[PDB]
Amino acid sequence: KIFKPEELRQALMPTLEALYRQDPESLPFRQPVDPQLLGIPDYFDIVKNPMDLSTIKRKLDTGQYQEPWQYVDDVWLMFNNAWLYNRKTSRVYKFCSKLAEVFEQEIDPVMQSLG
Ligand SMILES: CO[C@H]1CC[C@@H](n2c([C@@H]3CCCC(=O)N3c3cc(C(F)(F)F)cc(C(F)(F)F)c3)nc3cc(-c4c(C)noc4C)ccc32)CC1
Repeated sequence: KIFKPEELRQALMPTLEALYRQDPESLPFRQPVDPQLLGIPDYFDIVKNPMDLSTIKRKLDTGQYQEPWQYVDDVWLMFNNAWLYNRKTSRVYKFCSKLAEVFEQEIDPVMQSLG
């Protein structure tokens, strides 16, 4: 099954917008983690494939997903990086869990319609 870029934009970008709309939880995910700004030089020792909302949005805008599961996988890469690097008590970690709950609800009917 071949998916057109605008078909993927129209279907998937609302699920990404739902994540952006989460306040306070989306704020640290709207731009790439910057270990220099944050003073965490070990970040890229632990996270080998960084991901964030702005990168996912650019990939969707530029047709880099051929197939909707590739988009789902990048969203979960974002989540898994945050749960891997951050402490269980940290805001980023708890905010990530909220973003995953929101994403689960938004993506479910969308994937069904893309099938
Ligand atoms: C240019 O915009 C800015 C640049 C950077 C800022 N940034 C902060 C700042 C640093 C100062 C202390 C503080 O408290 N920060 C802070 C913490 C939060 C928290 F989410 F923890 F509540 C929210 C905010 C904000 F966005 F409201 F401003 C700032 N720490 C971050 C952690 C991550 C992260 C992830 C994901 N994975 O691993 C990590 C690590 C990513 C971004 C972060 C967010 C926005």
